[PDB]
This record gives sequence, structure tokens and C-alpha cells, in this order.
Amino acid sequence: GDNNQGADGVGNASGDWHCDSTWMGDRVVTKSTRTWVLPSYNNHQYREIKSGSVDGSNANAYFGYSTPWGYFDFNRFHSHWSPRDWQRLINNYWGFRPRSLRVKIFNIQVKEVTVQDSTTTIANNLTSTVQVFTDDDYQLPYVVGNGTEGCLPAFPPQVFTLPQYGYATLNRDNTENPTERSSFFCLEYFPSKMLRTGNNFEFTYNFEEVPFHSSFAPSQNLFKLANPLVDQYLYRFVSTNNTGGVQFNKNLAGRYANTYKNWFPGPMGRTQGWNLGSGVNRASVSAFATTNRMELEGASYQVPPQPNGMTNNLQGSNTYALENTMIFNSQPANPGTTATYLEGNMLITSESETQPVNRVAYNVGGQMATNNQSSTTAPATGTYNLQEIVPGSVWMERDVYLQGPIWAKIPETGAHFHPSPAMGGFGLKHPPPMMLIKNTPVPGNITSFSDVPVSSFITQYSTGQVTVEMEWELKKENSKRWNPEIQYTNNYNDPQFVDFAPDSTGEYRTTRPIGTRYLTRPL
Amino acid sequence: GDNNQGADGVGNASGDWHCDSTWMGDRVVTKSTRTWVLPSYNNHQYREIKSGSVDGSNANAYFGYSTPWGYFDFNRFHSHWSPRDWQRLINNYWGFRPRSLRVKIFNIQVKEVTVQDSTTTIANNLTSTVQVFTDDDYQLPYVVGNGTEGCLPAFPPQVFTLPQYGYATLNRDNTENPTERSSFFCLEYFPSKMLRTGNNFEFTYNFEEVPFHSSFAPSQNLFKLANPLVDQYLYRFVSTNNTGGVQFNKNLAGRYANTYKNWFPGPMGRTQGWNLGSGVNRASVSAFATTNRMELEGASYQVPPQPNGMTNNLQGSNTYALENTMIFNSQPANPGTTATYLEGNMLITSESETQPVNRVAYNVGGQMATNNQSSTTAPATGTYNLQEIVPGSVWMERDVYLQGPIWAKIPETGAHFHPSPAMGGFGLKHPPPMMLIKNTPVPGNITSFSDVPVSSFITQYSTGQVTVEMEWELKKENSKRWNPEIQYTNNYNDPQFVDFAPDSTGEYRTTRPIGTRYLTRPL
Amino acid sequence: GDNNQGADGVGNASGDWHCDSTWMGDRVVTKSTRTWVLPSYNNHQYREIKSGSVDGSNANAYFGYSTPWGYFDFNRFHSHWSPRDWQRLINNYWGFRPRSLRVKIFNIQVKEVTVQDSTTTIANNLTSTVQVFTDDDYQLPYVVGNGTEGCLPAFPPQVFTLPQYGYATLNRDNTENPTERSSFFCLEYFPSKMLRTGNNFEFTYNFEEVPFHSSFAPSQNLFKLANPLVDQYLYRFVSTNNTGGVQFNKNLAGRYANTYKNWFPGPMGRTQGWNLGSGVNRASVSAFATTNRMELEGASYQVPPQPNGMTNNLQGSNTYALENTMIFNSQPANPGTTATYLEGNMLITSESETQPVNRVAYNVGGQMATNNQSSTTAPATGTYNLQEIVPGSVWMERDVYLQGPIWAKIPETGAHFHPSPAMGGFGLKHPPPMMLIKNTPVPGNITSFSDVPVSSFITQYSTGQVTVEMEWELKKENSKRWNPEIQYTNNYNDPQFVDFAPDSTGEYRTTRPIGTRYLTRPL
Repeated sequence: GDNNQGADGVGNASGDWHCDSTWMGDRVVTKSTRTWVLPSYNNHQYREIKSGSVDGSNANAYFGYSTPWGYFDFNRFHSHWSPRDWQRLINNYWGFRPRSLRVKIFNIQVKEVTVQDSTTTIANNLTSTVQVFTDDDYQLPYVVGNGTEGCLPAFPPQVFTLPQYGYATLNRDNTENPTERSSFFCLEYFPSKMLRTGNNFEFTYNFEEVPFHSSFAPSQNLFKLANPLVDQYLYRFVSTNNTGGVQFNKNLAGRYANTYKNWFPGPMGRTQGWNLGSGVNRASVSAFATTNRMELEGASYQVPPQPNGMTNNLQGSNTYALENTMIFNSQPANPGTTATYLEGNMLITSESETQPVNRVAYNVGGQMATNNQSSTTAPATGTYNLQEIVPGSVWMERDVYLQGPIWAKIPETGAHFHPSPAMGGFGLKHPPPMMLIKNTPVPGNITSFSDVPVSSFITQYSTGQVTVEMEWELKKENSKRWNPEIQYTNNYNDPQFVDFAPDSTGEYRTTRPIGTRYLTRPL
Repeated sequence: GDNNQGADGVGNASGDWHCDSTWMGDRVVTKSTRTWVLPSYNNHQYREIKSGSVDGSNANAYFGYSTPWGYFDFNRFHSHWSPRDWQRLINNYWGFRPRSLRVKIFNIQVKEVTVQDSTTTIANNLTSTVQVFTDDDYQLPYVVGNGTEGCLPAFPPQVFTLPQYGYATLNRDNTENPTERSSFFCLEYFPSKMLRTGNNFEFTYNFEEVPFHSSFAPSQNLFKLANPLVDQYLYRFVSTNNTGGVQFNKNLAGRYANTYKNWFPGPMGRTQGWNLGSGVNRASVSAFATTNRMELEGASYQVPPQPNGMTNNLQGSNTYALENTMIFNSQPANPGTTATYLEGNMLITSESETQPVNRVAYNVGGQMATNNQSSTTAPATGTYNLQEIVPGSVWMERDVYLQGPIWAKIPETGAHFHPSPAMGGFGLKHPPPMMLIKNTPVPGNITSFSDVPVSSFITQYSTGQVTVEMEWELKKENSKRWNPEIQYTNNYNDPQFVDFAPDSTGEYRTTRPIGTRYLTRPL
Repeated sequence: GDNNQGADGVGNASGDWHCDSTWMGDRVVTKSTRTWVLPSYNNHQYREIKSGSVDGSNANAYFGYSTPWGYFDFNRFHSHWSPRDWQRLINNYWGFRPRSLRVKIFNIQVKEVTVQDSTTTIANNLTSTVQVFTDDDYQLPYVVGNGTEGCLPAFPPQVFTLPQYGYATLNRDNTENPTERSSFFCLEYFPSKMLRTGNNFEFTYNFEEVPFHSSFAPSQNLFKLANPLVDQYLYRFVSTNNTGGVQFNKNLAGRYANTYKNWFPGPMGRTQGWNLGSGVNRASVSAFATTNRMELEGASYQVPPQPNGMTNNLQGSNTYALENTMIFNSQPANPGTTATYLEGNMLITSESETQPVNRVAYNVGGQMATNNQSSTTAPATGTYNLQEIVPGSVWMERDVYLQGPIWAKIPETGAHFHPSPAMGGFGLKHPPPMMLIKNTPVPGNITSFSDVPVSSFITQYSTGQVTVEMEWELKKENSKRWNPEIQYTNNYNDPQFVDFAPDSTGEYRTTRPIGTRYLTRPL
């Protein structure tokens, strides 16, 4: 529907502001509207950008292009959810997955800016247009889901300027030079709707069927599943007698160190533990030397989210694995800042509620036998710092936060194992199409003919609202637990301000992250 | 209906001006139209406002937020009524209660203001929009009915600038700091119609059924109801003889001091009487020490309208209870003025026409027995300065003036007794929804991408008409009184100007208040 | 329905065990089943019980009867609700009221006990019967709703022995003797179903329409409703000049001490504040002298819950009014214990979340003017320690806890004001009928005829299950609050045991009470 048009042109608003969320039965539809600004990027020119090795690491070298096109990136959880609608969701529901998405761009306004002797006057033109297209065949580079800035703001009245679309193609021998395989994508070679100041643009996309997210934290350890009362009928090798010969004992009662296990913990790589809080770390360490680095194409890349199947923090201990965690800033910072931020500013993720099913990151994975015994040689063992997928493994996927990304696109290749993102969210084969938008160029005064293209443009920018409404599917809590569970509560000891709400300057404050795992489930 | 649209856009007026009132049968429909201006508040930012104790009273401390949104407050009686239509109403009718309400916002005009070296030129833009929504679920703070400024003007040609929407939530220990319970309401999280310069907005609301107001003043004292001619069959204790023993007498003829009463006066707290006019008050009194102050949450708050059931002034005497009355100014003053106004400027309410049924505020309530007699001890009594609701009480509600508020919202809690406002008017559970309106932000020139939200806006304001038409239900005069009643008359001894009409400057003059109680009724 | 009967007799269970709760849409149906034991009371005899003044208070004197009948008292909140189903209810819902009730008694088992030389063998008889009737005309004394022991247990496996039915009628001159008005009710004069060991008994009752309970805590102070930004058009009396004469000032901005108030706080009596926690109370105080005592019929009775409209505790302060509060024990104690319990054992209610709308109990109510000024005498005031219902009052009803009573019966008299119980819950005119049950007497060996009734009985008792299923109606949360609310969470710092769950002895543990007010609402 959504039709109520007296006329189409100036003096007729293109669409209403719908920001509210609606909880109906299990499923919830969360509407959001924001106001955006699109600068004129690159003075309406494609350009190649390339970098050598910066900071003595040749993995920092790339070759790519910076287009004029800006793009709507609505991918984070807090764009669609208010902290009270994210408190309802995580407290009484076990899981949620999205279903449909509908986006609309309306109230386009195209301003001109003219500087005569530093007056810099701004007066709109009603004739000029803007170009929007959504890429639904996935035939561009998809930079949306990689957890980079430019998302719809947390708090509705904030106006946000759109990111610039660029991409990094193949480079030659870890330098800035290209190859024969490095491709150039011209964004204006697609068909794209052109929208003058009276027109609007809207789009609809239904998601593929993905597994529910898990909002629950297990209620049992993974190795403790068996009941403590009755002993197993299975026997274990215990020791050996004076003569070479074997002796067996019974697996008895609630003794869980030695009992027969069906299911096994997830993978782990080992990461370095670093004590926050009360401290006593080592002094004057440069971490870039000792970080975990997977080496691809000849260069050493860090992978600072680690693959799924581990927990950084251990149940309220102060020791974290900072190479395994997801760190956020309490407030948006300036682009390109090198400032050194102490712990107190950051929002530091803790996975500690997954510890029953997951192996801790900064502890060894286990041990195995390193030799074959005989009468001469004694049994020996050694600990292993990494293990991988094993038949019969069970692990906990990484949690999704209010500040974290919703989805990611599975790279298109031959094969993949268990496509879930390391950062978090819903690994998708066909993610919501990427919506790009650009100001059409309006040339300045040119008195003559020349075959070299026009380099003199009228400097302009545009603005107007965008609405994004999604439909989430939820899975209700069936639990029979007798005693009260843990809920996300608003407690603050002696507040000087309310959290998740403006300061006296007008600045939106977020003190602490919010995860989805509170409800407890018997594994 | 209300349709006559050639096209929708600039060059087509959104609606007609209807200011007239229509008397049909009993019920009257009073239409009113005004012109408003909406500044850009807080430079389009939410902000927290908080105050400590000012003037040595910790009840003045609050914590709250100041939103960009302005709101239409049409709640006062003289917005809808002209002094001649308020003279008709009160003279020949016993009571009135509202029925329906329909509001319309049209002819929106959005001006830009630009300052280049102090030129401050003003030129409208046709593209920009304004956001209106009416809150019909009562899920915001309702600040309308509390008797604060910003109402539609008395006299139609006056243009009025809209109030700013803010609210005071919970604070911690009578300081400026917040609590865990103090809530933040984001107004842009509701769906709201966006209106460009050709669009209009209209709304309809029917009131719940409330009791008629009482425009009549009783014709009999409450204790004098019995007829003076025939004596009662009931006997009274008079005295006691030499021996201990009781003697009775008959309640005889028109002697009203001692007779059996069915019904009793309303509540009273005792307030201080202060002589206006001929004077002889005490000298150099600071009243804030001795005022009546109910203490809530640990702090002492004044309640300068007193609860219903008392009369300040006593029948043309000069002694008033100024803690019980409703004081107005003869002319609108500047916001935030500390000037000291003498009596002559003020319009000072008098409740003296309710004195038969109501107990005077500055007199003691009565007396009761303070001891049990015996042969040793004589009967004693003492006077009480406060009494409350009693089975079989009858009191007169406070009157509604032309300058006074129409309604109020009953706070949503567990329980309430007899919901009528202390200030006056019609206590409502679901008051007319609160209509909020805001200028959408239009950002200035921004050349670059940054994730910190846009702080540079184009400074603009908007203007246009609003019409509010209500439907009142009236109750006709049935009285059989023989001699002429009192009417509200325009008498002025030697006028230098006409009252309720402009001065030579153009300024609207109101000399004296107008109440609703003139018609007399036999109790 | 509920029919699946192969045969009716021994060897056929009379009914299934249904203990689960079902959340459907808004309304929830909570089924509960327990196992009871009914002793043989008074050796099957009615008896008069009477007491003089005990502990030097003649209000302790009563005259009444102790019947053989035991009664099912299922009235407390935790009989029907599990702590996790009471956590769901209070967290996301604004209010709840019951609708229907259906009770069933099944699996009756009648045991005999015989003592031959202290062997005390127990062997059931299949022939003997039990008598159940429900009193639906309210023509007995109703002792259920007064908050006395004998309720269905908290934790299902607990077996509970039924209370004895007795009642206290009128006594003469505060002594043990009766009057001519003191009535005797014979319970066996009603028709009553007789149930042998194969029979079952079931009953259905729909509640009258009562107001929703309020599970919300206000978001604003009551006197702070007006917005801080715009000042009132109303003026206040401030001071007086050298000559007798009055001076007025404007009510300006966010200054809430002096502003015109529509609505007023609830009633209060003043109660004594007593510091818990960090202490510094007075030493060696006997409280029975100074407690608040309403005097009825000549004797002084304490009323240790105070009438509605006050808050004992003030926002996390340690000072409580212990004459205003609801105190529970963390564990069921022995009947008739005089032991002195320190603070640490008790669960001490706090009303502090109602403090915006309610006046604190241990603070003075306010002040009023005590004299009429003149040139000779200065204005004076005094504080009042009690106030009552006033036109335009709003107060918060007392909260309902998990351990507290559900309802109460409005005494049948001429009149009542605002029937809500002081203890808590839902004041009902026709409460759920009172279900009484008794073992029929089986006489022992009697060889001869005598006209004096049989005094020699076979000593027996009976046992079997009872199920009580109610249907609650709920009111969903509509709130638009932006920041997270307060939820009831399971937090415990360094637990030695889990709360609301058995100890190593088997004993059910409850550390702390649970109220219904968490969700916040803008008054």
C-alpha cells in the first residue's frame, strides 16, 4: 500500500516517518527512519587508490578504486533496535532470525553551494537529480558486511553522512602494482533509478532460511552430562602391576574426570591472555610481534576475531584473551585517529557464558601421547596449543551484541565449511542487496567545445530520509526451570547520568555492551 | 468533508480560516484558528537539563530532558470562546461539558535564515518538511494540563510561538542526579506524519463522558435547608441540673444554630487570610516560611491552589486567602521575570459565591470535645484547623474562568478519590492527545565522511495556521425564580477604554476575570 | 471434560497430577497440585474456646468455637506461581487480575491408627468416608483471607496438614463471656458431599470484575508533572511591603516548590521510623507502648499494616517504618513460637518504588496555618501528623508479593470506602467459596444402649491430592521508554547455594521477597 499522493512534485512529502517497533505473537517488525547527507565524492570521478607497505607490514599493501558512489549500510543491530526492544528480545526469547526487509528513500533535497569571496552560500536547486540502484545480482564487490563504519546511527535524531564505496582488488607480489586479474567495476554500467526532488525509491527483499540464533547459555557442563548418582558400566585402564600387565577399575559415581564422553568441545587456537582490571601484565610489550597471524599469499595477516569455538574470558576472572575478543568504543571517534585508548574507554566483550561448551582461548587444549612405551621407556605426553574440527564436536557460536553486525556474505568460491561469521551474526549466501546512491554531475559554465571531458562541475550535495523495516522471527522460551533466571537489568550504583540516553551536551551515551545470552537452557 | 482541492502543492491554500462560533439548540460548536511560529529548538538536539536546590528549597531540584519538539497547547477557556460567547454561556445556562474535538494544521511555510556579515536575510525553501504527530496512547509525559504558558492567544490576530517540550523525571535524593528508574523518552521513536509546504494534517477526538460543570450558585445555606415555620420533632440536650442529670429541649421554629442536619460541608485545610484593598496586613512578611506545604519524597512542596471544598473570599469582604486562590496577570509578561507585582496589576479570583456550601478557608473548621467529663472535670473543647472527607459531605467544585485551564489528566496510578482538578476544569482519564511538531534538520555543507554525527545545520523555522474546533454540550436553565437574577454585565464607571479589546498601541486589554457562577439555584 | 474412568472404586486413580502453567496470549492459566493430610480434630467434637486478656491487653480477649472441620486455604501468591513464572509476570506486564478458578479433590485415602501396648500400627480402611462442602452463599464466618497459615506449600513435593476451622464471635465487655448476639454456626447443617476412597470432588468459580493490579512504578514525581522549560501564567503571593500590602511574583521555569498543583498525595498516618542495617536506633525500647493503635469497642488494637497511601522505606535509605511494613520469615516456623528473631532472618518489605505518588510514613504530612494575622500578630503554622482522603487524591496501592495473600473479603456492612485490602491483593465482595472437609466419625465398640451420645471413636486420618487451577488476565506493556528498564534478576554475589531451591537437607530456601513493581510508567 503506502499510497496517499495528491500530486508528485515539490510541495508534497514523499513519505511519512515511521520509527516504531511492533511485537506481534512471536515475530516482531522493527521500523527505523534516519536522515542522511551525501557529499560529492572525488568531484564526480573514479580514481585508483593504492598503498605500499605501511608500518613495516607488507600485508597492508592493496590496489583498488574509490568511486563517487555512497552506499547505505544499515548493518548493525542497534540501527533497528532500541535498548528497551533489545532488552525484551534477549530476556524472554531463546532465538531470533530475520525474515523480510523493505527499504525506502524519500524526501530527496539537492543543495547547491557557491563560494564568491568566501561567502559560501547554500541554495537548493529543484531540477537536479540523484541516482539510486540496489545491486541484487551480487556482481559487485560486497563491502557491507565486514564491520566498517557508516551504519545508521544508534539514536534516531542523529544525522549521518554516507560512506564512500571503494574496493581492494588483486595486487602483484605484495606491492601496490596491479595484475592481469585485477578487475575494474564501473558502477554506472548498471541500470539505476534517477530521482528528482519529488520522487521516492523503495525496495523489498526476503531472506533465505537460516538457523535461529541462540540466545541461551547452557545450564550444564559438556563433560558433566552424566548423572552423579549411578556409576557407569564401563571400565577404565588405571595402572599396571609389577609384571607387565594391565589393571582396570570401574567408572564410579559422580567422578567426571574419568568417564566415557560422547561429545567433545569445539576447535581452538591458543591466544594470549591479558589481565584487565587489577592488572599485573608484563610491561612495555608491543603486541604486533606475538599476535596470532594466518599467512595468506605470502604475507602475515592478523585475524583479531578468532574462529568460533572458544571463550576469551573465564567466568568473572579478570584475564581476557584480547586477540579473541570484540572491542568497541563507548562513543564514535574521528576518522583516522591514532590516539591510544586505555581500557576504561572501551566496551570489551566477554564470552564467559559459553564456557561450559567452549574451551578457553588462553589455556592449552589438552595433551596426547608422544611415545610408544616398552619395558625400557616410560609413557610420555605433551600439550597441544591448537586443535580443529573433530567428529562429534559441539561448540557455541559467537554472540551478537547491540553494537555488532547483523550478517555477512559467504565468499563465492568452490567450498566452505560451516558458514558462520567469526565476528558474529548470520552468514548469508545472498545478503540484502547493496544500495548505492550518487549525485549526478551538473557541469559549470563551459563556453567552447573540447573533446577532453568536462572537469568543471557545480559543487552540490543532497539529503533526505531513509527507512528500513525488517521482520524478525522469534522462538519462545519453553523452559521449566524452577528458580529465577538472570535478566538484563538497568542497575547502576550511584548514577551521574542515565545510560543509553543523551548527555547535557546532546551526546548519546553507551556505557556497556549488551549480549543475547541470559536465558539458561539444560544443554 | 472539507474537500476543495484543485491540486496539492505550492499555489494551493491548504485550508480556509474558520474562527466563528455556532449556537444550535443546547449544544455549541466553537471553531478557532490561529497563526503559529516554531523556532528551531536546541539546534535539533535532545539535551538533559537538571537543577539543584535554588532559593534554598530542595524541592526545586529536578532531572529531565529538553527536546526539540514544540507542542500545541490549546488548553485554556479563552482560546475557544470570545468574551461575548462566554457571556451568553454563563448567563442563561446551568452547565456545560465538551463532547468532540477536531484539529487541523495547514498552510505550512518553512523559512530559511542566513547571516553573511550580519545581513540575516530570510528566504523560504519549498522542499523542506515538518513532522507532526499526536500522541493518542498516552505513553509520553503529559505536560499539557498543568496550567503553563504557550496556549492559543486570547485575541485571534495575535501570532504565538510554540512552547518547547520537556519533562522532569525522577531524581536521586532531592539532588540533580538521576536514578535507575529515571526514564528517557525519545519522541522520534513514534510514527509521525511529515508535511511539506503543500500538505496539511488533521485529527479527531471524542471525549469521555464527564459530569456537567456547575454554572449555578446555590440559593440557600446548607445548614438552613429546613423551613423556618414549623419546628422539628427532635429534641436536643440543653443543660444539666443540680444533681447530675440531663435536661432536654425542643428544636423550635427557625432557630438554625441547633437543629438536626442531614448533610455536611466539604473538606478544609486552613489557609492564611490576607487583607486586600483597604489593607492593614502585617508589615514585612516573607510568606514562603508560613505557607501550607505538603511534604512528599522528603521535600516540602507548596500547593498554592488548595484542594476543593473551600472558599477564599467571604461575600464582598476584603480579606482573601491568597494560598487558596487563582491569580492571573492582566497582560502576558516576559518569560523568566522576577519583577514584584502589586495587587493592582493582578486578576484575583473570588470563590465567594460558593460560600453557602463551602467552609471559609481562613476560619477554623469547627470544634470537638477534648475530654470526658465527670463530677470532678468540666467539659472542654478545642478547634480543629483541618478536616477531610466525611460520609454525607457536599461541596462546590472550583469554578472555571475565561482565563483558566479546561481539563487535566488523572495521573495513572493504582487509585484516586474523586478526580477533579484543584485548579479547575474537567478531570479526564484520556485527555485530548498531545500534538507535537518539529522542523526536520537540513544539514549544511559537509565535504567529508565522519562517523561522528553531523553538527552543522541550516538554521530554519516554520509557520502556518492551526484550527481547533470543539463541540460543547449544555444544560438549559429550568429555574422558576420570580425576581431577576444576576447577569454578567459590561458596566464600567467612566471608561477610558473598552475592556476586552485593543488599546491604542494594539495591545489586547483584560481588566477583570469572568467566572461561570451567576445563575442561582435552590441548592 | 476430564473423563477417563474404567470403573469407579479402589484400583482406579481418581485424577491425574497437573502442576504446569500455560502462557497463552495475554492470559495465563496456572495449575497446581498438592498432597494434604487431615488430622482428626477435637476427637470429632465442637468446642467453645475463649480467652481473657493475655499480655496485659484486653483486646486479646475473644469468645469462639473450634470445629472439627479443616479447610483448604490456597490463598497466597506462591501457591499458584513458580519463581520463574512470577519473574516473567512482573518483568514484562503492567497488570494482572484473576478470572476463573476450578478446584478438584481426588485420591482420598482414609487410614486407621491403632495402639495396642504402644505399637501404633497404621492400616487403612476402604469403607470409611470424608465430607467435603464448599460454602458459596458466604453464610459462615470467612477466615480465609486474613493472612494466616495453612496455605498450599511453596514447593510442590511438600505435604501440608490442613488448618482447623474456628471463629471468634462477639464477647461481652472485653472479657471471655458471650453476649446475646454471639452466634453459633454448626457446619454440619449444610449439605455436604460424602466421598469414599474411590470418589472425587470438583468445583468451579468465576471471579467478579475487579481492577487490574498495577505492576508499574511511576516515572515522575507527582508534584513535578509540569515541564521545566516554560513558566506558568499563574502568580503567587510572595511577601508584603512596609505598609500592609501584598506583593506577587510569577511562577517561573522549573521551580517546583512553588507552582500550582492539580493533584495531591494520598492519606497518611504517621508511623515510627526504625533504622535497619547500619543501625543507631534507641536502646531497650518496648514497642507495644508507642505503636499506632486504633481503638474499637473500648479496647486498643494495633493495626500493623497501615492503610494504603504511604511508603515505609525511602529510596534505598536504611530507615524503615516497621509499623507500616509487611514482614515475612525466610522459612516456616513452629506453631506457637515465642522466639525472638533478629533482622537477618526476616524478609522485610520495602515500598520505596511508590515514593513519587506516596507520602513517607515516618515524616510529617505537611503544615497549615494556625492563626489569623493582623498588624499585631505574625503568621504562624504547625505540622500535622495525620491527614485523610481529599478531593483530588492519588495514591499507590500496596504491592503484592510472591509470599503475600491474593485476595480478601469485604466485610458485609452498610457501607465501605474504596475496598482494597491493607495487606494487599484484590478486595472482593464474593471471594472464592470456602472449602471445608472433615473425617466422618466411625464409632468404636459399644455393647449397650445409652442416650448420652457416643464418646468412643476409632482414631483415623485421611490424605490425598488437591488441584487448584486459576485463570489470570494480563495487561501488556505498551511503554515507549528508550533506555533499559529494571528487571528482576537472579544476581547473588558468591553464592553458597541457589536461592528458591532445596538445601542439602531437603529444605526449600527463600532468601528475599519478590514484588511486582519493576516496569516504569510516566505517571
